[PDB]
Formats: sequence, structure tokens, C-alpha cells
Amino acid sequence: FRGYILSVQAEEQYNYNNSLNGEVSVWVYAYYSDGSVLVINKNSQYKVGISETFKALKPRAIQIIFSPSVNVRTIKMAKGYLQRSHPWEATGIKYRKIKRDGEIVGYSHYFELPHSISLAVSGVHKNNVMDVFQSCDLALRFCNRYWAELELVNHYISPNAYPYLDINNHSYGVAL
Amino acid sequence: FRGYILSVQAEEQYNYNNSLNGEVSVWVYAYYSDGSVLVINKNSQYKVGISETFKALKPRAIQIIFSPSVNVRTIKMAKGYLQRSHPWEATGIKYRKIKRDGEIVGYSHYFELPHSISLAVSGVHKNNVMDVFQSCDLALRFCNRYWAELELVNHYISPNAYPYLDINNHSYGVAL
Amino acid sequence: FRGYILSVQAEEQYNYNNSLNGEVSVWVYAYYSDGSVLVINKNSQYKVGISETFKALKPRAIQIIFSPSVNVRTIKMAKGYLQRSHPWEATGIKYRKIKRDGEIVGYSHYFELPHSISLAVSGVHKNNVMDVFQSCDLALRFCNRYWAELELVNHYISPNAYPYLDINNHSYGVAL
Repeated sequence: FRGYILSVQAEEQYNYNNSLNGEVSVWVYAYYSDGSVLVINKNSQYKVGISETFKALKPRAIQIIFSPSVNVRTIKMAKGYLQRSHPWEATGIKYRKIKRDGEIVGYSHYFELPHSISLAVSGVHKNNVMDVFQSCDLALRFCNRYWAELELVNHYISPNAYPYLDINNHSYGVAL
Repeated sequence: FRGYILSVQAEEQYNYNNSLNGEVSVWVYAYYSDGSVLVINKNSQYKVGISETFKALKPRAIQIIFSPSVNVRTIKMAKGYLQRSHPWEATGIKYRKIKRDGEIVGYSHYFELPHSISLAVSGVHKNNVMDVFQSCDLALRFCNRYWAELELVNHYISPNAYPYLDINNHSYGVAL
Repeated sequence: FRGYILSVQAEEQYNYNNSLNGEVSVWVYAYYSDGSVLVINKNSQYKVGISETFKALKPRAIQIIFSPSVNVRTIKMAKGYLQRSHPWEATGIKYRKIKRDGEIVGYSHYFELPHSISLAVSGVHKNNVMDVFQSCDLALRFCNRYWAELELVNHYISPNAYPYLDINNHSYGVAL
């Protein structure tokens, strides 16, 4: 009964987090020319996005990670002539699934930048208008820098149970 | 007629400010370990919220204040494990009314922080979709720091006719 | 056929940029007491706005410029007593058209400031709800300072094909 009630209560949050009331989160990792990882996090209800400008301090590559509640088909990205520029690309196809014990812990899109990048990304939850408007207002933004990837892995990634893929293609995350 | 027209024209803005065309405002006061008060203000139409990160410069407590146009039932707050975190609490019950001459001048929710806090709050007006979207774009954000509460009271609170509750539980504001 | 296909393919973007899928852009130029021009740009789908605070470094005047996709009637502005303040003015009437070869390249509203200004502006495109919400998340914000107007004209304005009006009332932009 300590394992029955423990596991009959563990699945009372995967069928909740995946149920609109569940948040949807995104991380944008900017990997820098000195190996330091800067990470913007945003968590929100209904939909979530990030819009930041990444410049010297020089940025080399990008990883964007969604919680498994996102509708991968809904992801869009806007990278920065105005008269002939499209407002975004639907890059969901380019996201690789991050698995732990055969469970999706997140989705990772990784790409390098040619040797200052401006970046926006948006995704919607898997699935009244005033509720969504409030959700924009309640989205919480966390922004941190880490000197080396291991430092981010050891103190940002592993303590917080966050889905990740480090530089040797090791998947971090927690199966539920 | 100088008092008739003066008071028959004074109520031609309480039945307007409370009529959607009326703004709805929020103040988040962060009270700091050296007694200084930092204040974020935001005013907007239809709905209004604040999302800021409060860190050292160390923050000790918080007061959030709504203009009387908010629907107190609509207020939500998001304070900052991701897999089991709710996106907000409905904290309207916890707001005390701020009265002046028996009139509600605002609503105040005060709480202390355990001895860096991240904070979002949202509220909706008392009571087409493109109008609300524009309203997000037109929300104006004012951010100030004050060395002591009296300095905030004397130069931020009393000059601007803003509803407030200082540390001795004195209510500031203007009846209309 | 090098001019037929060249010009039968040139109009396959003015009837696109003006078709919702087309972005809508705004620039807010803050002209400073030392003649330096600071410029905030934002581009987006469906609707676009800017909300910035302009202070010393002192700001003297403002020019706001819309791409020709905006509905000029939709423009609103919010400049910063709370109990009697309107949330915005509909300033579309005050915008002058910027023409190049008899074609509208943008709309310019210019005004001076009395001798720290807070400013928001919003406009909608000329002409499902989740698409607009994502569009807020995907709006890209560019912010630059230039030491003199000529420097902005020469390196920000002329290279990027941006509609502009400099201080001698010369219209910059590209006809399409």
C-alpha cells in the first residue's frame, strides 16, 4: 500500500500537467564562445515563449527545450530585408525528443550560429480569453549565467529535475 | 451652483473609471532589508499585471495594491518542482480594502518573505479582442526606488493621490 | 522576360506584406538634447507596439513610424492624475504619409517634448486567437543608439531600406 498509494498517486500529475491547468515551459540555452551557458527559462499556462537578444560579454550556438506539454506542431521561431522577411518558421519538425526510461521529458532543438543573435520562440500546450491574457501577465521569467556547461548541469539542471541534453548528447531529466 | 456643478461633475468620473474605458492599476511595493521601498507601477485598460524579479542591491516583504476598478475575485499571483507547481493562486480573499472617508481607494495584500523573490500578479477590471491586445501594448510601466518609506509616502504616495498603507497601518488615498 | 519576370515577381510581395501574413513594424525614434538618435524597432504579425521609458544619459522630441501595413485608424498612443487620465489617444489623424516615387513607404508622427518621458504606441494591420497570442511572443525588439542623425541615416536608415524622415524633412524609404 506504500507502493500502491505511492504509484496510484504518481500518475495523478502526468494527467494533470498535461491538462491545460498544467504549465508549459521553455528554456533557451545560449552557448557562448568561452563555453559558458546562459539560460532563459519561462513557465506559463496555455502557451509560452521567449524573446531575448543574445550578444557579446560572443554567442556561438543555441538550444531550445520545451516541456512535454507543448504541442510540437505549434512551436514557432523568429530569428533576427524587412520587406521580404517571414514572421516565423514552424520548426517543430527539427525538435528531437528527450527520453528518460523511455518517457519524453522534453524536446530539444539545437543549432549553431555563423561566426549578436536575436531570437524569439513560442509554443502552445497540448489541450475564457481573459484567462489567457492573465496567463501572459503571470508568466515567470528566470535568467541565469553559468561559467561552464558542467556547472549548469550540476547546479541548474540536476537539482531542478529539468530536461536537458549536454554537449556529449547525454539526456538529463526525470521520468514520471 | 459652484458646489452643484462641482459635485454633479465629480461623480462623472467614478462611474467612468469603473466602466472599462477606466484604467485598472497595480502597484507592487518591495520592502527591503534597509527599509528602502522599491515600487513598480503599471496602469492599463481591461486588465493589468506585473512580473518582476526582486533581488539584493535584500528584499524582505511585499505589498501589492490594486485600484478599486479591479475585480478582486480575478486577482491571481505566481510566486517563484516544476512537475508539481501550480501556475498561480487566487489570492483575492487575502486583500484588505483601503478606505478613505468610507470609500474604497484600493486593495492591499501584504506579506513577508522568509529570510531573491520572483513575482507575478494579475487582475481584471470590474466590467473587440484586438482592443485588449492593443491594451497590453499600451500598458505603461513606472519603476522607482525610495530610500525610506516616509520618502516614498511623502514624494511618491501623497503627491500622486495613490492608495497606500504604510508600516503603521495608516491608509493613504483620495475619496471621490 | 528579365524585366517581365522581374516585375511580375516584384508585386508578389506588396500583395503579401499587406495580407496579415505580412508583418507590421513600428520605429520609435527618441531625439536627444545632444542630437543623438536612439531608435527602438519592433516587428510582428497582426499588431505591434512599443512601450519604453525615455530618460537622460535628456530627451527632446519623438518620431514614431509605422510600416504601411498598419491601419492608421488603429494607432493609439499612451504618454506619461490617475483618477482622471484616459488610457490612450487615437493619434492616427496626426500621422503624415511618407512617400517615395508616389508610394507610401511609412507613416510618421513627429512631436517635441516640453523642456524623462514614458511612451507606448500600438497599431494594427490592415486586414485563431492563439495565433495572435503567439505573435506577441514572437515579436522581435531591436534597440540601438546613434551619435548623430546622419550616423543613424547612413548606417541604420539607408542600409536597411527603412522608411524615415530626417531633420530637414527628407523622406527615406524604398518604393516597391
